[PDB]
Amino acid sequence: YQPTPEDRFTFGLWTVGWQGRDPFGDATRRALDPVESVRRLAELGAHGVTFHDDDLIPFGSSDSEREEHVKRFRQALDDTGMKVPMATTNLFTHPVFKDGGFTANDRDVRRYALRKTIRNIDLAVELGAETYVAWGGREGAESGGAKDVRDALDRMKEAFDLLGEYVTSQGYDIRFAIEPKPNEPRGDILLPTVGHALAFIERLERPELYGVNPEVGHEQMAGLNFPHGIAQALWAGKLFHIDLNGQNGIKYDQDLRFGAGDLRAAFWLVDLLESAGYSGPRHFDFKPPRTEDFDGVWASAAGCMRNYLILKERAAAFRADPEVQEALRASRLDELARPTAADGLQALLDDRSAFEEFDVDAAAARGMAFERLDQLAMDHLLGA
Amino acid sequence: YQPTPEDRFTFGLWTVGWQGRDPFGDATRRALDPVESVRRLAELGAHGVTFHDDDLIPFGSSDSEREEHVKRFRQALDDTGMKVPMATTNLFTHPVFKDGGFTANDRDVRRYALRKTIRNIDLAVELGAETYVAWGGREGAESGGAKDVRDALDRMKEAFDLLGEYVTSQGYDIRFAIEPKPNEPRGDILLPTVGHALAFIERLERPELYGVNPEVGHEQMAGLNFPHGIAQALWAGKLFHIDLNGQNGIKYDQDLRFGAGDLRAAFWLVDLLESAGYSGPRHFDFKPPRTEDFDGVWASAAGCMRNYLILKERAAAFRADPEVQEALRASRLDELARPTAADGLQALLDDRSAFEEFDVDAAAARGMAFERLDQLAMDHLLGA
Amino acid sequence: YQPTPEDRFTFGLWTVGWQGRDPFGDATRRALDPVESVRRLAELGAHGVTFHDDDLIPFGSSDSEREEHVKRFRQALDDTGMKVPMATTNLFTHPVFKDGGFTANDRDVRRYALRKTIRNIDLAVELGAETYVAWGGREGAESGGAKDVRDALDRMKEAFDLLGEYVTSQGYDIRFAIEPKPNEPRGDILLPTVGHALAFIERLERPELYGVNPEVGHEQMAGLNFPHGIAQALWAGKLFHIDLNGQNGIKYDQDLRFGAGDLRAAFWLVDLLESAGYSGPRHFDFKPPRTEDFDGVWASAAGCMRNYLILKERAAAFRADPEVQEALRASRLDELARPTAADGLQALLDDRSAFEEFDVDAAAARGMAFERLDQLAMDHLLGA
Amino acid sequence: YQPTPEDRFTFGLWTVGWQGRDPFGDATRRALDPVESVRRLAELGAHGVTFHDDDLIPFGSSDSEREEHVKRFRQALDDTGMKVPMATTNLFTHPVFKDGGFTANDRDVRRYALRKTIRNIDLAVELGAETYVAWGGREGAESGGAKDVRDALDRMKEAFDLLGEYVTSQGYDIRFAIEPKPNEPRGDILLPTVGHALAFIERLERPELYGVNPEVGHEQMAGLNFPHGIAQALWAGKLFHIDLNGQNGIKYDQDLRFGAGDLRAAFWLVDLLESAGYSGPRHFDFKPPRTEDFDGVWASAAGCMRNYLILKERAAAFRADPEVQEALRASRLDELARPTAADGLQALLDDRSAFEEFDVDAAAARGMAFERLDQLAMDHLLGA
Ligand SMILES: [Mg+2]
Ligand SMILES: [Mg+2]
Ligand SMILES: [Mg+2]
Ligand SMILES: [Mg+2]
Ligand SMILES: [Mg+2]
Ligand SMILES: [Mg+2]
Ligand SMILES: [Mg+2]
Ligand SMILES: [Mg+2]
Repeated sequence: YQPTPEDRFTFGLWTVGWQGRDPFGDATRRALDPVESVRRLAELGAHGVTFHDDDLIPFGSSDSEREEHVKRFRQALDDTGMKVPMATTNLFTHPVFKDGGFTANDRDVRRYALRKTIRNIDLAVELGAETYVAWGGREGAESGGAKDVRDALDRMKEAFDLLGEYVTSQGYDIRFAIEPKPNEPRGDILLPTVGHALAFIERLERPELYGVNPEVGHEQMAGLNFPHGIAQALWAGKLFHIDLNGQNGIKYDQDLRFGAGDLRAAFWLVDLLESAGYSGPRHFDFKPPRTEDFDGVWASAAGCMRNYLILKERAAAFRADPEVQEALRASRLDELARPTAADGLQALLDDRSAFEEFDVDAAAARGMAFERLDQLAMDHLLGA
Repeated sequence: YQPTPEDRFTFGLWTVGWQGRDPFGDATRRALDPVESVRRLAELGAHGVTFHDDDLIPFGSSDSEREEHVKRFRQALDDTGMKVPMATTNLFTHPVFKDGGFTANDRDVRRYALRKTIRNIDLAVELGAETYVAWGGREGAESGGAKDVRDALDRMKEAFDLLGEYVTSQGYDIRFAIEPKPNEPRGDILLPTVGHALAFIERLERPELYGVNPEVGHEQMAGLNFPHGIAQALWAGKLFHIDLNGQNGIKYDQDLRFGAGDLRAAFWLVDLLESAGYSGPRHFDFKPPRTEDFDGVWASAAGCMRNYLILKERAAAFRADPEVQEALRASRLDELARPTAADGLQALLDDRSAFEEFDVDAAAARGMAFERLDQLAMDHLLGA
Repeated sequence: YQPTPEDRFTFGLWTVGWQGRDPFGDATRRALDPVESVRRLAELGAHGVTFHDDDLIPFGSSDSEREEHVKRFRQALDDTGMKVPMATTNLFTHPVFKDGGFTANDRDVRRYALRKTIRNIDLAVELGAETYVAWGGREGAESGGAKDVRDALDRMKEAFDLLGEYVTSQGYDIRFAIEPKPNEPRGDILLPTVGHALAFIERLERPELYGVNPEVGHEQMAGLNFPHGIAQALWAGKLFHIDLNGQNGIKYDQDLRFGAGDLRAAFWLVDLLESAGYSGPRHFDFKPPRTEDFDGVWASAAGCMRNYLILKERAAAFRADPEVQEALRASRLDELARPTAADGLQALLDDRSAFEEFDVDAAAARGMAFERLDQLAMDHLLGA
Repeated sequence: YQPTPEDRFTFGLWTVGWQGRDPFGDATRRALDPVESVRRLAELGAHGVTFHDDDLIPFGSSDSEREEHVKRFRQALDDTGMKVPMATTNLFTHPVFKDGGFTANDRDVRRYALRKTIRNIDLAVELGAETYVAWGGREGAESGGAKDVRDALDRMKEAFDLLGEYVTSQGYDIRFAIEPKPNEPRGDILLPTVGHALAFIERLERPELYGVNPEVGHEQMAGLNFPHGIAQALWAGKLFHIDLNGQNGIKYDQDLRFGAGDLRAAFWLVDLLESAGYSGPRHFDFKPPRTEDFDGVWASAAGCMRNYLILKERAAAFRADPEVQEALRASRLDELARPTAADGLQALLDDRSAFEEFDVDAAAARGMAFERLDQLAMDHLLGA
């Protein structure tokens, strides 16, 4: 279980470098240097990093302070063989975003929110990122009257339209991925589930430009099955990226290491990507708990990497045992892949074995046999 | 607060006629006669009824028992002046649906599930219903391996495709409305929120044929703001129907009377339909609690009707007070309706007042003034 | 609805003075002066203030800086006629409390946590507070192995034992009130509900010294009926204090103004204190949302005060209408106050009308008539 | 992983014999014979059974039909070597309990509720049960006005007082265990958590007579850590029984097999009983999902038994590795067992190393090292 760069594991600068400041208390570690965060991840076995625009360059820095920061960061990229596959904008930390960016009430703020996104699109294309993740963390409200949603759904689309026009005119070969979250920091946020995000995308002037970035924890916060959100996304060709962490149920976004929270969910999820052929970057968006020092930090992401490598093993072993392969056929998982009525509407309607001569009592007695399967994946997951 | 038939209030046969049998205990009232449920609602002030196909005719009845039941029910419709605007299929109560209908694993069941839907489409068109609500109550799973979702999203669409072909060929002038629910009876169900349902619809061969039937309680079960789900639906032209009840948070579907559960949510919701021009049937899908007798029953739906008539009054009064109308302008609710960049991408990008000469500290200090508004709707809602 | 000081309304220095810094973003208002927070509340109609020990005096201040701060604050108390009925310790903001105070793993921290509590007990007795609220905000864990609970329940009791010994020896005439919260900032916290807190209290060497400080929002976070927690407390003589705010369900502690969140819950709660004779300080522990300026601030607490004064009116009107008073008797609310078996075990057991000659079908048909009552309190709450 | 009768595993007649009837649909299996449920469990390796009083004898049976049923059941007990360690009363299924038993409003019902409990106490003492579990499933309300809680807390205690007097006078050597649940079937139920139940117990005239029966699923429904509820119970000497199943979060009581739902919670729980010396009956209160036939049934409880036997192995292996034993000492789990101030209040207060000469910055930098531990139990749980 030593991760290789060919696993394409990415981490974020913000995730290992989180200083442990929480809504109630102060930061228990000092600020890292992005140079030192790059070298270190290449000595654990990771494959790339990802950053918001305030990560790499501090807010308000002068254009010569900007490039020096970019030159250092680049030199590190050239000193580790590590890439930057995804990049993103910080639209949430400055008090001028307190009511959002793209959906902020005030008109003058929305324009600035757009200009600060485009300026980081040019940086991420230069550092070669193939994905561009957008999380409206401040879009939504705390009170039913504060945000008229239909207008707020009108200004979102606008800005994401403009983002699609900026990239077409420039010749940039990059795609957007919206990241949803139902609440926190806002009491409600717009486009809450992965499903809501798919709905909004189909209404943009160029639907082939935008996917979704889902997160394990963000969907489990609404009590929602994640490997089930991850199938709908693959089913409409819209899994562009995915965020790997752990979460213990409906509550504040804990952002635990991947492996924690719900382990059977992390199992069935790794099963689904490997067997459906997801070739994107396994990104960990998480938070090493604030109790730990720096030694607890680097042990934490080694976990992320090491837990995925174990389930992928138990996932493949589950799918290679000919006792499971029979167990699948006894629940009739194969008929679920065959068409219901390939013979056509008229044949169906003419078929008397489907209604008038159908034995509803002999069908209803057939046992689905789901509980001996679920234990064979229980056996395969615990290795007993 | 006497409801008039011009309010278009509908109830369901199943809702007043619920016998009070719960997952743990037995039925505390005896079965009603659909004739007696029709006369009675016309003496409270309601405008129509709605039914599943097992409501009006018992399951398995012979075709002469079917028409006699239809003839009685019709004679009542002719003896009250009441209509049937929406109708729906019972795909959940018989044990042959234990794993669903349209998404049931077995192939022979899915065909039957389709045939039992079409046969009730012909009844509802004869009784003149304009809407046809579909609630996959048994679609979903309890275990991560039991339902491959991408296949299950393939067989849904199929059947809803076939339903759209059956209605086009026949000349029927009716539309479908999917009704979502995140769980119960199944531990998870497919297409959980109103947003998921909008996503699935755009992928059917005829997108102008299907809307959503939302329910207050079904979305509040996932901790989701309902007057916010009700705006996204209006914003894509897909509010075909709506179900009115009450619910106290994330838990088993209580199905309380409209007015209970969350009253401010019921306030902001009635505000939104009246000010956006919803002309559909105000349907109450609810359950008079099983403790009550028949006298408690008829008092219960009188509540439903009487609580909507009060909020519509407090909603209009809130929107007519020129102190509110000023209060809206002080939060800048008017600029939220104006475009962000009608002058065009190039102008925005050339405008130095939007970035380089923008005063971020003087904007961030402007107070949104949300809390004096929210009390004026507090004042308007309690009438003090 | 002008609040009078005889309403005994208290606010906290920390609540109006919250600077709007959240887990994701920066503070949108500047720091208040406790002098200016005192004068202002006396011009709205409030009756007292309450403070943590880091509020009034900054952490680490020298003993001459301490008394000057106390002298200023006192002079204000003498310049408004306002009292300080409750006081409390800040055990959560400094990084030396990251794992708790009384339950912190390390031994040297626990002693310091005790010394910093006693030193503020002497201040609050000097400023005359009658209650001393204790919220272990940092007690609990994020991981099943980090905190052995039985030991952690052993060190709590210890420190609360020592607190009871310090006050008995000194002659102080003050009582403690534990404040529970199920999670946040910690993912789980110890003694989560009001019920857990009552359980822990009975095990201290002096049970007549400790009550509970409950909070509306803290119990609604676990999906729990608050006017029902507020009855169990009164029923064992342990409602020493209560915190008034609002909360929209299970999620991060919003701390909305009293009146928001759940209004029917705030109704039935004000009903319960007024009709049971609670004579304690109506304290508002809340957070004016960070979008507002200072003008939005002072409007916010005026709400708190003004919403309580409205429900107390609708609560009394509900309890004075002889149609309600009959409505209570028809549900048999009076027999619920009579004893089940005052005649004694032997009589009960000899009574053949209670078993062998009991008509179970004629009892089960009697209607509890709950839904016509609930609308009369609906009518009384909306005033229609 | 073959369970032996010396594991003391009990099942309930009602759990394997659940017919699969749910709040929305009909029963997918036929009724078992309690004789056939007894023989079968003795061929899987279980140690006893448990029953409600309507299980073994149908409601209303004549006293000769009662004893014949008891004689058959007994003959089976004599034909398997299996015991009946716990028994319980069905106070929830008949419509005369729709508003509760002990807390039912009506006076005549409460007396009957008491008489039907005592009559089953005499049966369970004859069949030799050592525990007597009581679940007020119908105690609570759906509406804030329907149940005055303080009175309702007065009639509970009464009946549980009377139950304690009936057993003292008779010479019965048996103890009660209250079983809590926050909601369902009622929207709220009284004494919701394990903590609330401990609080109610200390107020009965004979506190050494009543413990708590906790259930994994019942506490996880309120989002509450179960191995943490299971420590508070052991810490006050009040773990008399425990119910083993699985549950996926806050929602309707799924009652999955032990092993499902939250596996790390089931891990840390088996860890806690084995290392604290719980000698009671490992009872499975669960529901084989209704999709299965009878073959899926018996595979299901074999799981329950087989999953506990695996964690007890991984739990012991985790606690025997001297790399863990060092890992415990590095988080300072040993100082958490030492007293904070065994030297006494006066010494603490005189100790200048605990306040005035205390290095708060060198303590706050010490890393708790929680994340390398949690992975060693991750390694020990997955066996990698
Ligand atoms: Mg995150
Ligand atoms: Mg994320
Ligand atoms: Mg319903
Ligand atoms: Mg509905
Ligand atoms: Mg608070
Ligand atoms: Mg508080
Ligand atoms: Mg159960
Ligand atoms: Mg149970």
